[PDB]
Amino acid sequence: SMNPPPPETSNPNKPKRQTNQLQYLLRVVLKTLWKHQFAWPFQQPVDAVKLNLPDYYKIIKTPMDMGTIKKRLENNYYWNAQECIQDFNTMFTNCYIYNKPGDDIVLMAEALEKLFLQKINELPTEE
Ligand SMILES: CC(=O)Nc1c(F)cc(C(=O)N[C@H]2CC[C@H](O)CC2)cc1O[C@@H](C)c1ccccc1
Repeated sequence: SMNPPPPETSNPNKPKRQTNQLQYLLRVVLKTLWKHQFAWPFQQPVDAVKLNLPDYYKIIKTPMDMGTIKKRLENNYYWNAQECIQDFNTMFTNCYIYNKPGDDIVLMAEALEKLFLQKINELPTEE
């Protein structure tokens, strides 16, 4: 069994900025989800080897996780808030695509996604 390389968190070629919205996505959104009792399965890329999910990276071709998002935000990797919001939405969607309703991992994704939606609802206007 083999894991793919993780998503890119560094790329000098890539245009990037700090925006007040991306600052909010780190200080408020990432921080809120990261500290949650259900955060731990999402704090690093899915280890399909250790979890014995040999089909995971046959089904999930756009993997994403909060470990990757944390590194992208800390490295100021993003151009805009929408790129980062897409990463969160990819993470949740992947969980729902691979797993089935009522699975513990899905209940955990649903709890995190509720908070995500509550926080992004108050994403500030761009400065
Ligand atoms: C980020 C993510 O989603 N990870 C993750 C996953 F993709 C799949 C499974 C998993 O075992 N799915 C099975 C459900 C039942 C089906 O019949 C067969 C597949 C577990 C996962 O997380 C572990 C740490 C976990 C394990 C237990 C509780 C919470 C998290």
